[PDB]
Amino acid sequence: AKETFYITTPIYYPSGNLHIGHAYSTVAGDVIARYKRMQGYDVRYLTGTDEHGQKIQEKAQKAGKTEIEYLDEMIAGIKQLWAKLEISNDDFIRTTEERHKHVVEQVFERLLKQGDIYLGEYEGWYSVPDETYYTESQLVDPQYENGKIIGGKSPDSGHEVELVKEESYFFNISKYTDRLLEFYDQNPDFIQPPSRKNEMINNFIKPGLADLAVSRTSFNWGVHVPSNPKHVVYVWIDALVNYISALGYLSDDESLFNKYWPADIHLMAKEIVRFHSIIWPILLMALDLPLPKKVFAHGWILMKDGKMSKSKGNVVDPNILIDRYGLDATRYYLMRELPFGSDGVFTPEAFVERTNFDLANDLGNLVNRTISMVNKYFDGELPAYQGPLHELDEEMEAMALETVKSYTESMESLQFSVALSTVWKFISRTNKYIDETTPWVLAKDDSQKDMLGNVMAHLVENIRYAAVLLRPFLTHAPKEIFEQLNINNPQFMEFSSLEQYGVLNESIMVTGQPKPIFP
Ligand SMILES: N=C(NCCCCNC(=N)NC(=N)Nc1ccc(Cl)cc1)NC(=N)Nc1ccc(Cl)cc1
Ligand SMILES: N=C(NCCCCNC(=N)NC(=N)Nc1ccc(Cl)cc1)NC(=N)Nc1ccc(Cl)cc1
Ligand SMILES: Nc1ncnc2c1ncn2[C@@H]1O[C@H](COP(=O)(O)OP(=O)(O)OP(=O)(O)O)[C@@H](O)[C@H]1O
Repeated sequence: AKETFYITTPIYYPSGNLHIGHAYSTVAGDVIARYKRMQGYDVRYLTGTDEHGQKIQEKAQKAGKTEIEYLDEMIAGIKQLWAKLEISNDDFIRTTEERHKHVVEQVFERLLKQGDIYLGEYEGWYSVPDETYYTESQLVDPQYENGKIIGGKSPDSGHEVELVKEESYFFNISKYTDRLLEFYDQNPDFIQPPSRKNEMINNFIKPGLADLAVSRTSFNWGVHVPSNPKHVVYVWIDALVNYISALGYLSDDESLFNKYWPADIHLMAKEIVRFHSIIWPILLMALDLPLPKKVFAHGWILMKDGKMSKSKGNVVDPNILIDRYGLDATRYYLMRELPFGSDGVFTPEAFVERTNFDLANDLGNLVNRTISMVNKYFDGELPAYQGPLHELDEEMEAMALETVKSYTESMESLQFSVALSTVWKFISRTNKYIDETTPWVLAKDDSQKDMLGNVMAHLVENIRYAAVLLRPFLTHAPKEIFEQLNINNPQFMEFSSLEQYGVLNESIMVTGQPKPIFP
């Protein structure tokens, strides 16, 4: 039987339109999902939306709509975007669905019953322009009155903050500290990249985990605490349980949950790694549930000297990139340009360079040159592979095998840009092999027809390798390449067909009417 593999993106907050930042996470998850499917895993890939809170309530009111009206529109547009990116997600979780709300309610009541949660008062300091609450120790220019902080400025914006006090339920998370830290020791690959771990534990665990305010009373757009409905469940419990509620946890059919939980990987950017590495495992401990195997926190797409953000408006719309440059281009750029773990700036120039030089030129010209030569020299009939007949073949065939091996290692460690660059070294090599072998010279001599056929056979096999390896990344080009080469055997499109070079040992009629693979 097939081993399960369960991967998630964060549930995104639809307070504005999604941008290439969000597409980065979602395409990255899709690449992993598609890769794991090709490796023979039974895959489930989840994404969704985080729909509660005062900000959504405010956005809806400003737009003259109810919350659910506003959300249904925003989510329709998000679902359109994923369809347009050809995301292979098996489900889409909305926190407004009853299947989700039921879990949030039951989890909260269970924690109340166990004594994990107790009633108190939340105190904080709100900044309007930051839309952020701060603790008193975070405030700049604290103003004192009889030894007590009665005011200050936000450390981000410098704006005057306002005191907030409201009845709130608190989650005792500190009692799980030793268990959490033991989990980290036993599972060294849990936090990825491991460079994230030190800072996170130094700043957030070392000083002591404060009791966590897990409800609010000052607004009503949220999952209501059944036994105390003036309280709504705040972000921590509401958003985090999506990963299990989507699987029918605590429903009448827990089969998806029993099959796929625990998650093999939660994907996210670095600004929410602490919530998925501290609060999330602790919540799962309170429920006596298995912990996720890995949390990967990638870096940020940057622009205008800062993180791309729908609040700041420093954004690039993925819909515009797809319409202007095509789908493969967009997906390729996202996975290739920014190494998975580091930060990087978006520029239009880097986008066009990356996509024209690598896709249309290196790969596109390779396929065009190859097919046109087969058409010219053999009237479309590609001679069957025989062996490494040319003096360069043994080493190039060895490169094909090493390309696969290296790619695999890069893919397993989630270094997508490296996997891609490795594929492209082989693509570039294959173009060079045309220059080195000069097939047009071989075509003049009738005695050289066998060698010419061998050169053609090696070009197509190299192309086939590249096309297979690109299937997780590019959804259009590999299929197009297979069609134009007229490789119909579905087995020759799978990873296992890359074990031994030279699978095409019957002649094939390539396309008589080739066209550019891109855009
Ligand atoms: N910096 C943060 N501090 C905590 C306050 C968050 C309030 N702002 C939100 N944008 N809330 C939301 N995404 N959701 C939300 C859900 C329910 C309710 Cl009642 C209110 C808000 N959080 C954050 N930026 N995002 C976040 C995302 C996922 C998780 Cl698991 C945790 C935090
Ligand atoms: N960078 C560090 N990495 C984490 C060390 C490995 C965690 N494993 C445990 N088996 N920790 C423990 N039971 N507790 C623990 C407590 C004190 C110390 Cl000296 C070490 C571990 N930590 C650090 N520099 N200080 C630290 C201090 C207090 C706490 Cl609660 C957590 C971390
Ligand atoms: N600039 C970015 N680079 C990489 N990933 C991003 C970026 N922006 C968003 N994401 C993805 O979406 C998740 C949530 O980000 P979020 O929507 O809060 O960013 P935002 O657009 O700045 O929103 P807000 O303006 O409300 O902070 C991240 O954890 C990540 O998976």
